[PDB]
Amino acid sequence: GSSGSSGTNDEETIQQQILALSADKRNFLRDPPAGVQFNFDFDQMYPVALVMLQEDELLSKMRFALVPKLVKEEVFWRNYFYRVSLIKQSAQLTSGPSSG
Repeated sequence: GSSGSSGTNDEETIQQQILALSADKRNFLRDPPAGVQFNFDFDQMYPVALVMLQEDELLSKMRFALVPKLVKEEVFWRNYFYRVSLIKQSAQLTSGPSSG
């Protein structure tokens, strides 16, 4: 039984990347600049993050010891996602041909 072809977009990895973040603390502290228009709504992505915790013990066990240890539960959920959205978006952004 061999396996070479996949087909489905690069979504199987998107999750693998979002995991590497949990194993990092510099990300929780690091925050995006102003120029970048990242309209993030905590209260909105507040609960949705709870589901990512249970699944990812590292993301929880850490956040707890890294918050407010590091940043406010809110901010933490802000910087964290920020990087995430970039990973997921890429999947598409990198459609193929580059123009402009």
